[PDB]
Amino acid sequence: RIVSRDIARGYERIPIPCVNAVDSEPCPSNYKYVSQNCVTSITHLQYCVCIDDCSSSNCMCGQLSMRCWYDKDGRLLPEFNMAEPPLIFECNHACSCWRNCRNRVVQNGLRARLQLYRTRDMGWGVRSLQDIPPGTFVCEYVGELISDSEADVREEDSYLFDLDNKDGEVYCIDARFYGNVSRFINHHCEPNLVPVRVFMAHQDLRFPRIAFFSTRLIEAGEQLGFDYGERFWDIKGKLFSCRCGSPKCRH
Ligand SMILES: COc1cc2nc(NCCCN(C)C)nc(NC3CCN(Cc4ccccc4)CC3)c2cc1OC
Ligand SMILES: Nc1ncnc2c1ncn2[C@@H]1O[C@H](CSCC[C@H](N)C(=O)O)[C@@H](O)[C@H]1O
Ligand SMILES: [Zn+2]
Ligand SMILES: [Zn+2]
Ligand SMILES: [Zn+2]
Ligand SMILES: [Zn+2]
Ligand SMILES: [Zn+2]
Repeated sequence: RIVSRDIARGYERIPIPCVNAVDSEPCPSNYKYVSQNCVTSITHLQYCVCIDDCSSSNCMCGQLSMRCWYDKDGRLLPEFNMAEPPLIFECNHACSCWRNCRNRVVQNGLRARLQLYRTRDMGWGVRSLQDIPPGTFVCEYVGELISDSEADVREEDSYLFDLDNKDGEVYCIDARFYGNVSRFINHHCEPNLVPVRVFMAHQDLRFPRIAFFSTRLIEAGEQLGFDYGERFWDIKGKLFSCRCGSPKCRH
């Protein structure tokens, strides 16, 4: 029937339609679509000095990533260990390389043709309208960046992605009132998307960015999903059962 032409309202390089042929509930509007994080609650050094397309072994940023994992087409190398994702550091404005060097994928926005859609049982969900090759940057988990003690007083918490730093202090990315398409991605015990911490510029290790990548071929039409984790299923895991229906589910 078609609900909305673009839930992003123009904030994405390509629109993101909403379709509901499951019931009569209208597309959501009780939140605000942002494409970049909203921050509610030293030295900017960490650059490279390349003169190439950052395709060499002398790229500091690439080295800070262990190695530049992006191939000529912005995808991860088969070498990438989707099991335990390495922190990725991309080129910024402190670097000497041009705005279009190999080491720049997440900073170039969304490229996938996505679409919000009503699920028969999970409420709202996200899916691809085109084949997405594995190890492809899909979308970032944008939202309001709140503190540890700020989330401790927010009733709704079904849109909280933690940013755990083993240094006592923890932060979160709240997507309830503000966020992007990622706030609709459902949980799956056998995830096709994997969160990868990424650093661009003006952020310390406490505040990385969450960039989702495809962990295998996500065939056109498939429903996107990532592993919410221990944290979530501990507080919600007792309000409902995991309606994933996957032959290996665990909640
Ligand atoms: C990874 O997905 C979740 C992450 C969460 N992270 C925090 N971080 C803050 C914890 C405490 N401070 C120190 C940060 N709190 C949560 N729930 C909170 C549990 C306590 N409630 C108390 C409360 C409930 C209702 C009304 C008023 C207060 C607020 C939400 C979370 C719930 C999640 O799944 C849902
Ligand atoms: N695999 C899964 N099984 C059961 N519920 C899920 C789920 N993935 C997501 N959800 C549901 O969605 C919330 C996560 S936020 C994702 C948005 C949600 N489906 C919506 O329609 O607003 C949780 O509160 C949970 O009830
Ligand atoms: Zn600067
Ligand atoms: Zn470089
Ligand atoms: Zn660089
Ligand atoms: Zn570069
Ligand atoms: Zn499951």
